[PDB]
Amino acid sequence: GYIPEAPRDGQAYVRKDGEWVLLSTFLGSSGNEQELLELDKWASLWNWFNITNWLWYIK
Amino acid sequence: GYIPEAPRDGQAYVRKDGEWVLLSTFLGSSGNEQELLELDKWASLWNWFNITNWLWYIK
Amino acid sequence: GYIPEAPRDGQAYVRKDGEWVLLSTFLGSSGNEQELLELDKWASLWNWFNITNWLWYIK
Repeated sequence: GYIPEAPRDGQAYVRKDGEWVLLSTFLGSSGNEQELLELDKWASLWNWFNITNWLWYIK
Repeated sequence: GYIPEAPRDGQAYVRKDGEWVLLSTFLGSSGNEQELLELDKWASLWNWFNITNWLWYIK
Repeated sequence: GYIPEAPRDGQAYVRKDGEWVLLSTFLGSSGNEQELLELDKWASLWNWFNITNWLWYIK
């Protein structure tokens, strides 16, 4: 059929069940961004533990 | 001016080549969900391999 | 009270501000896909450093 009409608030919406649903809901954000941004956190520690990396190297 | 929407069965589709295309196809689905869910699997072994971590700690 | 129509060139767009916006922008692949595909690279070395894993195992 036809159903052209979506909200305009700068946000993004997808076509689902003849309804506008925030695409972000299909992305899986707010429930998996952890694994996406975790490496950024763990990397910090690993990146700092380099002190033992070089020391042992030039020990 | 306007284009026909897709069916209504709980699924979602995007605007591509004037046709309905499951967004999931754009997310890759299985084509990259592996690296997204791999750490969850490998973490398990690493997490259970802590037995040797504390061992050295408490000797 | 309707949607433009979106272009037809093989690309895809979502419903945003009453305009066609490449969903890919919401997937995340512009100055961050690195952290997404980095593990694939670093894994190579980690996967290769197994030489020391088995060596120490079988001495």
